[PDB]
Amino acid sequence: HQVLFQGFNWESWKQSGGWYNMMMGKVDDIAAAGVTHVWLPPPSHSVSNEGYMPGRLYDIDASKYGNAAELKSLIGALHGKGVQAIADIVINHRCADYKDSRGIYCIFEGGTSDGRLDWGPHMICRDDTKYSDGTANLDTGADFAAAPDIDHLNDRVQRELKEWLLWLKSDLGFDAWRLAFARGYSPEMAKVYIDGTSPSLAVAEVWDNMATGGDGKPNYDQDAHRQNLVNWVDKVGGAASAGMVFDFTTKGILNAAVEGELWRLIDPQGKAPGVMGWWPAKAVTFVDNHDTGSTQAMWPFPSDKVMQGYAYILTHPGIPCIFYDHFFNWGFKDQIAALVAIRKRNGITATSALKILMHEGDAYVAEIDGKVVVKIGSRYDVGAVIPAGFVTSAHGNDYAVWEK
Ligand SMILES: OC[C@H]1O[C@H](O[C@H]2[C@H](O)[C@@H](O)[C@@H](O[C@H]3[C@H](O)[C@@H](O)[C@H](O[C@H]4[C@H](O)[C@@H](O)[C@@H](O[C@H]5[C@H](O)[C@@H](O)[C@@H](O[C@H]6[C@H](O)[C@@H](O)[C@@H](O[C@H]7[C@H](O)[C@@H](O)[C@H](O)O[C@@H]7CO)O[C@@H]6CO)O[C@@H]5CO)O[C@@H]4CO)O[C@@H]3CO)O[C@@H]2CO)[C@H](O)[C@@H](O)[C@@H]1O
Ligand SMILES: OC[C@H]1O[C@H](O[C@H]2[C@H](O)[C@@H](O)[C@@H](O[C@H]3[C@H](O)[C@@H](O)[C@@H](O[C@H]4[C@H](O)[C@@H](O)[C@H](O[C@H]5[C@H](O)[C@@H](O)[C@H](O)O[C@@H]5CO)O[C@@H]4CO)O[C@@H]3CO)O[C@@H]2CO)[C@H](O)[C@@H](O)[C@@H]1O
Ligand SMILES: OC[C@H]1O[C@H](O[C@H]2[C@H](O)[C@@H](O)[C@@H](O[C@H]3[C@H](O)[C@@H](O)[C@@H](O[C@H]4[C@H](O)[C@@H](O)[C@H](O[C@H]5[C@H](O)[C@@H](O)[C@H](O)O[C@@H]5CO)O[C@@H]4CO)O[C@@H]3CO)O[C@@H]2CO)[C@H](O)[C@@H](O)[C@@H]1O
Ligand SMILES: [Ca+2]
Ligand SMILES: [Ca+2]
Ligand SMILES: [Ca+2]
Repeated sequence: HQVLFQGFNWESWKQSGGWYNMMMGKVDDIAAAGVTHVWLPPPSHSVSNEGYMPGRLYDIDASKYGNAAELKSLIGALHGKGVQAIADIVINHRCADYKDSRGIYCIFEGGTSDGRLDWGPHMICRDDTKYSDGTANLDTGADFAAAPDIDHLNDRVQRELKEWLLWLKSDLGFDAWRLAFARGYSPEMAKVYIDGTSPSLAVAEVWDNMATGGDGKPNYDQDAHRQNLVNWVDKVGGAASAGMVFDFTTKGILNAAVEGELWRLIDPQGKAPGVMGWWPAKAVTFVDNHDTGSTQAMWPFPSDKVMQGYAYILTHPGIPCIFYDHFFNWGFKDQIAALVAIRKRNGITATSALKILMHEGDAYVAEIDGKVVVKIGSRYDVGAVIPAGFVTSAHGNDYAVWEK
């Protein structure tokens, strides 16, 4: 059994009294709903309030979300209910606290009294010219324009970041990683950090553009998009690695699918069209996150159909990740918990077998492990396609589930 939960949104840092402190009162509800792993925000000092512009990596006390003691308490509480904690790891780039003689911010401070992570421009990818001194290796991946990109090919950088990661586990209690902007460095480099730290899982955020047609809708065939994600997993070690990826292919397709185009939910081979259909054990599915939804709203799930998104990911193969707001602020808490219970009691996992029964514009009906049937769509009657022996168990707006 495995269900992730994003425990923060874009506005979390503003929480009165601290976000971690507030989360202490949500631990029990989250654990009772069947969640096994909670993804927490970048924990270090950051030039930006949300944490995505890390500076002094060891300075947990300077975070806007809360300090080391508060974080350690929240992780301790989570563990007490058998729930793991995933840390958001932002290592593609990093901000330097001080300026050098050139007047450029490229002299770093790790947050401790000794020299750990107290880097200089020699650790900045030489091709990031706005900040480098031209002496480092070239960037192994994409560049982040708003800050110095780190040279992961540097021996000292690799050694110190691994040491830092191991510390997040031993000192704070973290169990796994969420690799932020993973396309910023090569999978070969991600492999160094993953294999060197033994996380329970390392879910990478590889967000690439989804090919569309003349009408602006994503093309039905998204094989190139999911191939890019599967290629990343193969390069980090495949089945022998703790690495996996967020299923953005399923996210982009489902966004379009629920608008009366449910025929998009099956490929020509009869499989799910996202990463879920090719390598389910390595696919972390989701309806929205702090970027796509929340207050950034870069690619929001159709608001009136959010529960169809959950009826889909919670009953299907792949590893589902519930978004904070949807669980607590949308009036869906009971419905979401009911779906997770169905997944759990029926022994459904990331590798459960999927057999799609109907995939028409206004009706998608599928059977999982021969134990659960799920339907989403505006068409009311799908009675004729429900196998003998099944009876409704959970239902709501344009969705229903049957069990044997
Ligand atoms: O006074 C307050 C302040 O004081 C002190 O801060 C000082 C710093 O310590 C010094 O280093 C120095 O700061 C410099 C920085 O080192 C340097 O990096 C900075 O860069 C600018 C940048 O040029 C600007 O463009 C801007 O950044 C924007 C950016 O352009 C936007 O695109 C955006 O980026 C956001 C995304 O919008 C958002 O989606 C999110 O993306 C993440 C996703 O959410 C996640 O899922 C995914 O995995 O990863 C992506 C990221 O890869 O987050 C992005 C980043 O936040 O917003 C940013 C703004 O946040 O501003 C940058 C900083 O200003 O230039 C300065 C030069 O001055 O000086 C500082 C002041 O003297 C103190 O240390 C600090 O704690 C305190 O807060
Ligand atoms: O079934 C026994 C099988 O065992 C071994 O295979 C395992 C493999 O070692 C392990 O890595 C893992 O395989 C991954 C694979 O590495 C990864 O690339 C992906 O595979 C995707 C392809 O990426 C995707 O392109 C593919 O679509 C192909 C289609 O398969 C082809 O027939 C056609 O020509 O092209 C299309 C694309 O246009 O779909 C694949 C998924 O089915 O994910 C798999 C895991 O799902 O796991 C393997 C199975 O355990 C041996 O290596 C193999 O020889 C044995 O047959
Ligand atoms: O098992 C025998 C049973 O069969 C028939 O009922 C079943 C039905 O045929 C089958 O398709 C399935 O129905 C699902 C439905 O597909 C699913 O979307 C959801 O339905 C929601 C609606 O989305 C929502 O709009 C709805 O509000 C309706 C309200 O239900 C109507 O009474 C009213 O007229 O209109 C409003 C607004 O349009 O509420 C539904 C409930 O969540 O869930 C249903 C299941 O409840 O399952 C049916 C039951 O197995 C026969 O009709 C029935 O008599 C037999 O007992
Ligand atoms: Ca130092
Ligand atoms: Ca950069
Ligand atoms: Ca980079």
